[PDB]
Amino acid sequence: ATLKVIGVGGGGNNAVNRMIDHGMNNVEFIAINTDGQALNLSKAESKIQIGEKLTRGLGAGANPEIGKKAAEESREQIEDAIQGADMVFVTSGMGGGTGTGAAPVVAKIAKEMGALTVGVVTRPFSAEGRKRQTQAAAGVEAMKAAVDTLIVIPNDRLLDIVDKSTPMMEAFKEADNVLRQGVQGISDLIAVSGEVNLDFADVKTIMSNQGSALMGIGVSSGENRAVEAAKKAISSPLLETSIVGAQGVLMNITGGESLSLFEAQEAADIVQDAADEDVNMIFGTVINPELQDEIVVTVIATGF
Ligand SMILES: Nc1nc2c(ncn2[C@@H]2O[C@H](COP(=O)(O)OP(=O)(O)O)[C@@H](O)[C@H]2O)c(=O)[nH]1
Repeated sequence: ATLKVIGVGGGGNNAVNRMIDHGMNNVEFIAINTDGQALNLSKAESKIQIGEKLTRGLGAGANPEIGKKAAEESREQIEDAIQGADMVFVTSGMGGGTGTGAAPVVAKIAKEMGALTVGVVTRPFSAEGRKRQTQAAAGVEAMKAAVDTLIVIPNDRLLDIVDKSTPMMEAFKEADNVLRQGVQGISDLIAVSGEVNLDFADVKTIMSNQGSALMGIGVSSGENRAVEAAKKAISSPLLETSIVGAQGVLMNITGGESLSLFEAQEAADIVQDAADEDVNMIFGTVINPELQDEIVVTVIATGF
């Protein structure tokens, strides 16, 4: 499948730059912004400046109606950049003028172009104020109506994973990992024919028109490795939507030749027990002999 990651506005384009710097192989990046200064510095191969008639090449100055109109007026350019995608991840920080208004338009276009469309967006820090939060909430609601599945990261959760000295840019990279892991997990599932295979049609069944989503990867080794990996896959502190209530799950377990039936069952039970629900299990298994003693559990959960 052709996977694309589209960053919309400042924070979304930040995430695209950091992900390209980190390294990401078979994924096309697209950078969309009103802010031409920031776009000029993007590392993405595909860049779309939107709304230059509206903003004269600046940002949207905290007005989401300008981000929205900018995206609508560049619809054809956005279609052309998306065309061919089977799956699109639209990432954006909600609460500003460009992302809040343009990201739901971009997502709507991607879904109308036939792409499985996942939004990964932030809510602003409480320190940014109540009206930024209210503006962001309208963006989140518009995003939810425009995507297949939505992952919301409240930026306040970053305050739960730092100490008093953690550089702000290091905290931002942690939030990127939510998107990177989801993209990488799907990429890796598509690329290999598993002993019990999952492919893009399984991703579509779990993610299409399902609302809120969780995506996680956990890795462990040694004793209780499978349970530990499964718990890590479902336990991110940054997510608005936890695993509790999932009624839809794609789960893949990858290990070396030692991967046991028993421990795969243990892993499957961890997900359903934390789900506290009757959940939609599509379960896959991959034997990767180069893994030795490590196990990797990938989880996509929906149905909330
Ligand atoms: N986690 C994270 N949040 C960001 C980042 N940049 C901006 N934000 C958040 O995104 C919101 C909108 O900022 P920005 O994307 O620059 O606005 P826009 O360009 O007008 O869409 C801000 O109010 C912050 O809450 C980033 O790199 N990481």
